[PDB]
Amino acid sequence: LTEIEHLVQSVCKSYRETCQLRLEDLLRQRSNIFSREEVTGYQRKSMWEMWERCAHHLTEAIQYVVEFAKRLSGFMELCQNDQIVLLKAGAMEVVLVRMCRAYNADNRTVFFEGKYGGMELFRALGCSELISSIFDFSHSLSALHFSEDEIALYTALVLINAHRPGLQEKRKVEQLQYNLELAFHHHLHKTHRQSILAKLPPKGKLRSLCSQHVERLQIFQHLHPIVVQAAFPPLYKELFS
Ligand SMILES: O=C(O)c1ccc(/N=C/c2c(-c3c(Cl)cccc3C(F)(F)F)noc2-c2cc[nH]c2)cc1
Ligand SMILES: CC(C)CCC[C@@H](C)[C@H]1CC[C@H]2[C@@H]3CC=C4C[C@@H](O)CC[C@]4(C)[C@H]3CC[C@]12C
Repeated sequence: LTEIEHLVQSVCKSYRETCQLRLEDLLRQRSNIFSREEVTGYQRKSMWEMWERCAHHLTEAIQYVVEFAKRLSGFMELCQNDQIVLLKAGAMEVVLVRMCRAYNADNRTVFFEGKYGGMELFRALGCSELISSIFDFSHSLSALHFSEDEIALYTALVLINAHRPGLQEKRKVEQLQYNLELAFHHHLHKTHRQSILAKLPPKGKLRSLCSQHVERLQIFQHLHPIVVQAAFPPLYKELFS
């Protein structure tokens, strides 16, 4: 079988082994919705407690994306500088895409600490506009009904982007990007799903939402810093130190 068919299978496998939550569990858990009393309990928590809970959930989600990246064929053969450039620019963009699997467009809820709740759950953070933008982005993606394999291949391409400023081996990243682009396009053709290509987000949209999100995380980290065991210490030290 072709190099390309093996690449499709290796990306989909890496995604399945690092997807964090199973699509089947997320879909079954949709009727499990926070009560009005439970929502008020979250809204009454301090900004610093809600920050600690959200920062830790986001850090864990990032570490699943680092492991995904480390299993992509060719990623570990890039020099360490380029691994960090791609993960710094891309890992949180991948988390914001992965969110659509945990999002219910019928009631605008996300899976958070065991149940589905609306953006009002997060009232204590004082970030309603940013959180509203994140919910709207997931709402956009949800209308594609991405397959597990589509989201594996799309998120691989979010990370493997030869236009990220600061790459030292831009040609080696182009070669991996071209192969992943061919794998995605090959797979959409094979499954009669080329129709999603015209519906994917404007590329600057993900970058611009993500830059606002990370800027806000960096401000909270500065006021009330959390600490975690780095999966990728060189990357951690770039973001945290
Ligand atoms: O090695 C590891 O395990 C590891 C774990 C997490 C890392 N960064 C996470 C963050 C955060 C963030 C979060 Cl999630 C919570 C609190 C504070 C921050 C802060 F802003 F301070 F960085 N924000 O953006 C990213 C990011 C990562 C890649 N691109 C953007 C980096 C390495
Ligand atoms: C701006 C900062 C301070 C607050 C952000 C609040 C909201 C939007 C955050 C807090 C915790 C986050 C979740 C943490 C973990 C996961 C699992 C991952 O597989 C998909 C994304 C998902 C489901 C995140 C979606 C966004 C999320 C719900």
